[PDB]
Amino acid sequence: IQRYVRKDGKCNVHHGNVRETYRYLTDIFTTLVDLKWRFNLLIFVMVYTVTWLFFGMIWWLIAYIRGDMDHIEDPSWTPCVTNLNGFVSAFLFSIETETTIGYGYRVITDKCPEGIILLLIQSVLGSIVNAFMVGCMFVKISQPKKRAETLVFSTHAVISMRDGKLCLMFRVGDLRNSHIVEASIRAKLIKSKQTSEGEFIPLNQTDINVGYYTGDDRLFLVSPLIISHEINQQSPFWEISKAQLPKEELEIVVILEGMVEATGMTCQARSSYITSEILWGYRFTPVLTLEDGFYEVDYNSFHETYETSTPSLSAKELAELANRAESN
Amino acid sequence: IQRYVRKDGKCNVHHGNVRETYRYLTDIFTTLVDLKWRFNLLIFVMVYTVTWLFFGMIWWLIAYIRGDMDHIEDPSWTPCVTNLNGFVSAFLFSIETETTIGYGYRVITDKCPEGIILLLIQSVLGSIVNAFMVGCMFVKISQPKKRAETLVFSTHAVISMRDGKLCLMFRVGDLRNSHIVEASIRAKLIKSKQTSEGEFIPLNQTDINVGYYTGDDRLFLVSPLIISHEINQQSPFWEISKAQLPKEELEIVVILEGMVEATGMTCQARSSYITSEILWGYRFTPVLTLEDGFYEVDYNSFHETYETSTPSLSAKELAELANRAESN
Amino acid sequence: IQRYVRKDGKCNVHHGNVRETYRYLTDIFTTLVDLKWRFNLLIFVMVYTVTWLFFGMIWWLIAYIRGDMDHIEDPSWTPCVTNLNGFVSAFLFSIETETTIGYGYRVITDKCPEGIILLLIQSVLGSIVNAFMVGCMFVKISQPKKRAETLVFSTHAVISMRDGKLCLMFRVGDLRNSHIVEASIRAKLIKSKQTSEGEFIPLNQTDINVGYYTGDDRLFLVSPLIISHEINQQSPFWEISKAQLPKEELEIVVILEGMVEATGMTCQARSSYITSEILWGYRFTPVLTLEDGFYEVDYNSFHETYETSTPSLSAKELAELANRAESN
Amino acid sequence: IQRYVRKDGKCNVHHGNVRETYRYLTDIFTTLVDLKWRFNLLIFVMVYTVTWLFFGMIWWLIAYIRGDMDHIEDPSWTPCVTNLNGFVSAFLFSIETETTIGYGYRVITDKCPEGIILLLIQSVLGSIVNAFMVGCMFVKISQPKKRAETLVFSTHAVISMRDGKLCLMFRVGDLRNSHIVEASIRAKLIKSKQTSEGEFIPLNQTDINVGYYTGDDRLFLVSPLIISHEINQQSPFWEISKAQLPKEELEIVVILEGMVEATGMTCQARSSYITSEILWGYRFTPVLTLEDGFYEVDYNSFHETYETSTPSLSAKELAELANRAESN
Ligand SMILES: CC(C)CCC[C@@H](C)[C@H]1CC[C@H]2[C@@H]3CC=C4C[C@@H](OC(=O)CCC(=O)O)CC[C@]4(C)[C@H]3CC[C@]12C
Ligand SMILES: CC(C)CCC[C@@H](C)[C@H]1CC[C@H]2[C@@H]3CC=C4C[C@@H](OC(=O)CCC(=O)O)CC[C@]4(C)[C@H]3CC[C@]12C
Ligand SMILES: CC(C)CCC[C@@H](C)[C@H]1CC[C@H]2[C@@H]3CC=C4C[C@@H](OC(=O)CCC(=O)O)CC[C@]4(C)[C@H]3CC[C@]12C
Ligand SMILES: CC(C)CCC[C@@H](C)[C@H]1CC[C@H]2[C@@H]3CC=C4C[C@@H](OC(=O)CCC(=O)O)CC[C@]4(C)[C@H]3CC[C@]12C
Ligand SMILES: [K+]
Ligand SMILES: [K+]
Ligand SMILES: [K+]
Ligand SMILES: [K+]
Ligand SMILES: [K+]
Ligand SMILES: [K+]
Ligand SMILES: [K+]
Ligand SMILES: [K+]
Ligand SMILES: [K+]
Ligand SMILES: [K+]
Ligand SMILES: [K+]
Ligand code: NA
Ligand code: NA
Ligand code: NA
Ligand code: NA
Repeated sequence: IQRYVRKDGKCNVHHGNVRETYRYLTDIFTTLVDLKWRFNLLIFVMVYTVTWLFFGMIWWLIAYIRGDMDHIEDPSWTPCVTNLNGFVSAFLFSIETETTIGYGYRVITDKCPEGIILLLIQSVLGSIVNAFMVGCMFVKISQPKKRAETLVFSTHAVISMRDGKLCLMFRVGDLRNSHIVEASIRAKLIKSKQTSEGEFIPLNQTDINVGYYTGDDRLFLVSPLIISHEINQQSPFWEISKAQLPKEELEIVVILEGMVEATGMTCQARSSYITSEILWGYRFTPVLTLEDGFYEVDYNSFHETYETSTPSLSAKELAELANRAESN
Repeated sequence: IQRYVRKDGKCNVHHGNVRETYRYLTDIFTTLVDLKWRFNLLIFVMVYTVTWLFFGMIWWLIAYIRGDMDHIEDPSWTPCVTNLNGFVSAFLFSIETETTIGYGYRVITDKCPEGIILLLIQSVLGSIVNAFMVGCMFVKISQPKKRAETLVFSTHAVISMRDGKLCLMFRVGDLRNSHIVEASIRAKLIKSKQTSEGEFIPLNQTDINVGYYTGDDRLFLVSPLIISHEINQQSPFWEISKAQLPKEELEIVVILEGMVEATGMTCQARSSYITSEILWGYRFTPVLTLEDGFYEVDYNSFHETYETSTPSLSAKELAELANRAESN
Repeated sequence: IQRYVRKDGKCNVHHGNVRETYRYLTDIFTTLVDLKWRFNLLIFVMVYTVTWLFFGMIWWLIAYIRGDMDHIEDPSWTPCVTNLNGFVSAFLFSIETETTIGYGYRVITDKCPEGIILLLIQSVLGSIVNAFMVGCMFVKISQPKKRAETLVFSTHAVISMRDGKLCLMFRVGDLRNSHIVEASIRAKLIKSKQTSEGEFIPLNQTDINVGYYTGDDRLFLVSPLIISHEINQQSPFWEISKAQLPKEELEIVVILEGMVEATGMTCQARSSYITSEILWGYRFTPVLTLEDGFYEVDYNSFHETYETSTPSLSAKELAELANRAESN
Repeated sequence: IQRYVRKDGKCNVHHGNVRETYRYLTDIFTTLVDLKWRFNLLIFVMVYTVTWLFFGMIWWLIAYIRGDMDHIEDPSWTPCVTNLNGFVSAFLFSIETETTIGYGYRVITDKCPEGIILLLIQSVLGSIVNAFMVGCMFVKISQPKKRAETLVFSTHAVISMRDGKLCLMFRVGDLRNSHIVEASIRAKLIKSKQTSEGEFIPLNQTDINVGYYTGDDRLFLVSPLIISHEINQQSPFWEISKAQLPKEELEIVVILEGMVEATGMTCQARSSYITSEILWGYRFTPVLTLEDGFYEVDYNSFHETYETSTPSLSAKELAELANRAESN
């Protein structure tokens, strides 16, 4: 069914029917960084080609006007530029001058004013377009989101008993020897609902408690961790039976944010579970082993889960039964 | 009337009558980045032109003193620099040397000491001014605040009933396929007040509760969201009637902060509502539709709002009426 | 007296008698950025001068060995490099080759192997030292802390009554048209104390409540603000009389942190008050004026304060008197 | 014994048996930055050498085909490139063209089409590989984690009485004249445990209270500080006797995070204590001295600790004894 979030992070939403599009041209840098590579290269070449052509054109015009083309065959009458007759020669000179190569077969002289004022503008413009092009490139190459490709989440989550408390649990793990600095995790329930006055809301978001009160969510991630949300009176699962579970339609979205270690940027990873991944009455398998002063991880059992024994009642019923017993 | 915040973000304040102005010259980089473009280009050219002129001047002087100008017509007596007689020639040589072009029609020799010690200084100075100029440029081009141009807020907000609770609501939406990482929202009331001892305060700021206690304000922004503040005993709207609303003079300022996804910088967007946008007894229109495994947004109804039925009493009165009823 | 913090931010502490100094050479970049300018320039020149000399030396040796110096006067017998006889010539060639100038009066040939393998190493080394030198420079030029030079604090703070509550107040203001993103403020009391078992502590730090509970400290800074800490049962001023104030010895340190708007870095400003700035029974003067759709700030009255009437008793006494009255 | 964290920060964990390895090739930048230097230099040279060879090859082919090698000895018949006959000549020309040197002994002409379209591609490719190589280098040189080398922690921590409260204390200090902006500290207990249903957990993490509730953990670090966790009913040390301490097996991990001052990146330092560093009944030695308007630190007594008198009972027993006494 429609998930609203794919199992890897991509979201299923189509922004359509926008009127004010000039906004895209106001922050041209972000639109430039968001495009694919096939287009970035195209724009790069086009800009560099247009800038070179325009300045070659200006050079050719400044030459023709001066009248150098009418005295190409003459020892005296020093011209503006040396060995510059054809249209191609000017293009070559412009390329050789802007990229800072300067072979030296065709050189500028000191008896042609306004050549200096053209060279100045060309040199400045070339230095301005270089940083803008190279900065865009670097920015696009070194973005942080790619790190989220190596932050493994877990399979279908589980619901089980723990110290007389019903809990919902899932697993998260890393995949490198570096560190995620200042990591943190949160989780939201998405499920349509209707108010008591008539209003209908397509999709409602509600936070789930994972340790935001006791500061227990700022996790220290080295080995695979198991996150667990306890079911209490404030949780949206306060009244859910083992048989009533498949009859509902909801979704759980989990988000993990942190900072890369090499650079200092922020990265984010997402995941979701719909209804067919909430397995009732199971446990995860241990993955840590101790060998000669080291701890070995398996990663072959990262998703493996086994079965156990668990009551089949809503936590509200569990409380009543307990309370009554205590009283009597 | 005076809003103290324009409907798009600009603030109406004039900082005047400052004495210690040298502070502006202590952090010259920020003042350089804050200026417009028309001036940045001017400064760029002026600096580059002055640096080139000064070094050309030094070259011309070092030459004249040596006495090369007195033996321009002589095969022997190797000079300091080749083909360097006029003042223009030195300027050309300085340009060609600092920007790293080096045509080769005029070259340095190896029988003129102190030429090396001048070339060293020139090369270092040129490399120091290049990074400072290019870094300023890049910094100014790639700033994050421009992203705030594509973060749409909503029109006049609404006040309506919800599950027997009076609530104040407004709407926020995105405009791209990227993500705002670690987003968050807050809101402040601005309204003049007089203490109980005589002191008068021009403008007072007071926070409004939007979910700071339960961690419900760290929103996950994909589709247009509706933010809602519940009116309870702690809210500054505890005693406000439908007829008494237009008789007051206040303002609500809303702020949203986050991190761009491409880079790792922070961006902020603001908005305000004065008194003529607090519409009593209305609702927003749904904007989500489901089509063939995708969710389509409209954005043509983003501002559209319709009317409904709602009591006309202050929440304090609503409580009393309820309490009394329950009792009896 | 010894303040432990100067009125502008500098701290009076001397780190002495360190044994393991090699730590400074482990993070050589921070030590490089922390030095003054006079030394940075020196290191820059020395590195560039040593790198050029070493490679010129290698070139001169590779030439002498080949035996080119023994056939300087010969048309045939193509040498390794052209016009390279003296020691100075090699230095010039190395400079011209590493900085990417390439005049062309002395050129490499294609009949001298190992010249390519030297040019490769030279080109790579030069490109590696260039980014390291230019990056250090840029980093040092564009640091954020300089912004703290334009974040004005206030003069001696005040203590006064407000709605039957004793409060301690001071003032903070900006000095630009930009914005401080995600600003926040905190304050600590520093005062020596002796436990009840014998231990003596030189200087003790204790936080002061300024709005950390209700999220009221995340301020929105446009015009000069007045920060106010209410004196309640949990404040270290619970028992302090008007006459007993000058008899104590304490200090208050205030800290404000935020993010610059142009870049995305973090900046911090500090200030302190000792005992002679806590003025009892005063108020600040308004600074805002309204003129033709704008709000004008004065900044000539930013420090001006006037006098008023206030009881002279500790807040504990104020409570007792009130309680007793209410009872009777 | 196995510590799970070394006394300096390195962690003892071996990630093994991974199946999907292509993930490493999806975020090639992080893998490039994570390697050692010995390999980075190797990759740098290999890339630069391959790029130069390929383009030299293309040049040699474009020349041979044109038929220039068959008319090397002819005054007329202008060729494509000048003085380009052997395979080495093309390599030299490619090097001289891509690195922007341009000696000028061998030059391009204006009667050989497709030379421009080759030069364009070469120039663009060279500018794209330059920023990618130099950016990687700079990124690797200027990383923040190195600062953690100069953030001294303390030796074995202590447990002692303070105002009738049992507390656990340790020490932290800096080592420079700069500042750590927005510092903060946290601490976790690691110790295996078995639930009440059969499940066994290898290593369990549980937060320890250090001031997260009153905002007292956001420390202002100038001189050596002493962090102290009070033992109350909610602490995992609620039932631990002086004799029962060595009989347990646990570990305490301490983490400190902040922002460097020069740049704006985030740094993190870690440390651990196992069981043999929890010394019962001791105190630290003062390290501050006052001299002529300055505060001198010693750093020779940073680890020195002395002995004192303290009861030997669990805090639970201390409470009972007190309660009983009060009652009677
Ligand atoms: C060799 C590099 C350093 C410089 C020159 C490379 C470009 C001239 C080439 C490389 C791949 C080519 C692209 C391959 C992909 C396409 C898609 C192709 O067909 C489509 O656009 C279908 C719709 C779509 O692809 O989105 C149109 C040409 C184009 C843009 C090509 C544009 C020219 C590109 C970018
Ligand atoms: C072509 C580029 C790469 C290099 C050279 C461009 C500059 C020489 C030109 C471009 C626009 C010109 C500016 C256009 C705007 C103005 C405003 C004009 O009148 C005013 O200043 C009125 C008050 C105001 O504009 O704020 C004075 C000249 C000036 C600064 C001009 C300065 C010279 C500028 C920056
Ligand atoms: C012109 C620039 C682009 C390149 C060459 C500049 C340097 C050669 C000059 C500029 C100022 C000179 C410095 C001026 C200050 C001093 C302090 C002077 O006396 C002291 O050191 C006293 C103690 C102290 O200054 O801390 C010693 C020389 C030195 C380092 C000089 C070193 C050489 C410096 C950096
Ligand atoms: C002089 C610089 C600017 C350019 C050329 C330097 C490289 C050619 C040299 C410098 C040190 C050499 C390395 C020294 C270390 C080694 C380890 C050596 O033996 C091993 O690999 C054992 C296992 C291990 O080292 O991890 C293999 C060669 C290699 C990679 C060498 C590769 C070539 C290196 C990087
Ligand atoms: K950052
Ligand atoms: K950053
Ligand atoms: K050249
Ligand atoms: K060059
Ligand atoms: K040349
Ligand atoms: K030449
Ligand atoms: K941050
Ligand atoms: K060049
Ligand atoms: K950069
Ligand atoms: K933060
Ligand atoms: K909190
Ligand atoms: Na890891
Ligand atoms: Na979006
Ligand atoms: Na401001
Ligand atoms: Na310090």
